[PDB]
Amino acid sequence: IVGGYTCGANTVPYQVSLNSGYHFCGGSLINSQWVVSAAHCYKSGIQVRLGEDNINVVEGNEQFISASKSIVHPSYNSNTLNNDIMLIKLKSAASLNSRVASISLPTSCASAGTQCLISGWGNTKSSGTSYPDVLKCLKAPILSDSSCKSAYPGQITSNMFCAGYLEGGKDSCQGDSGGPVVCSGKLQGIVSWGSGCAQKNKPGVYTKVCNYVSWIKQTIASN
Ligand SMILES: NCc1ccc(C(=O)N2C[C@@H](n3cc(C4CC4)nn3)C[C@H]2C(=O)NCC(c2ccccc2)c2ccccc2)cc1
Ligand SMILES: [Ca+2]
Repeated sequence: IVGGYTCGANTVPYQVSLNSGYHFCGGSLINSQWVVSAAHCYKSGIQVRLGEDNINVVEGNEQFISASKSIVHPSYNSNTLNNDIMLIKLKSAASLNSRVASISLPTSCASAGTQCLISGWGNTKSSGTSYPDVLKCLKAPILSDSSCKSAYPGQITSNMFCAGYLEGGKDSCQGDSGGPVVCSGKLQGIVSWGSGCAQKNKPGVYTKVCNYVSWIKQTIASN
């Protein structure tokens, strides 16, 4: 997250860290046994880390649970990033409490202008590289589909939305992908892609979660 703020320990209780020996992606806990992340975060040997603040220090509220199964969306296209969503089933149910909690799925899609919270452990610089140890947060509005398409001609599908600031300076960045975009207590987006970070006219692009609620619910109900 570039131009954000320190969230505060365990204030984003649905945020998880995907670890394969090191943090590589965010995710969102949607029930005691399932996490939503980006399909581009797929890899073997994922350990889901819940209740994290400083990802380099064991602080006392963590739960580390291996993934038993990963399900990438059947229509994910890694060249276009269309349908950039995946489900991860935990080997065991997380113990839910105030600091490790699920996030509700949207019923309804969120409009341009809706304010959201984006969080992650990604790079905090737009030029240069600095990876924080603690969770960073950014409040950002959903942008109109027309401004999103004008920023990225020929690349925004009906399964994507932009959020952020066209003036730049505040955005998600490398290491934040797979993480949550929450609006009014609902998971509306997944950090997906963008052209660099925090650059003018290049806002972040997010997977539109509301389009996947039927697939998420059916997949969990069966797996
Ligand atoms: N400003 C918007 C914006 C927001 C988020 C991103 C972003 O995070 N992004 C952009 C993401 N992404 C993936 C792709 C297509 C190839 C499929 N295009 N864009 C990838 C992630 C990143 O770079 N994360 C660093 C992370 C990694 C995880 C999965 C795949 C690739 C890289 C990594 C790798 C190795 C070690 C540690 C971490 C990029 C831009
Ligand atoms: Ca920790």
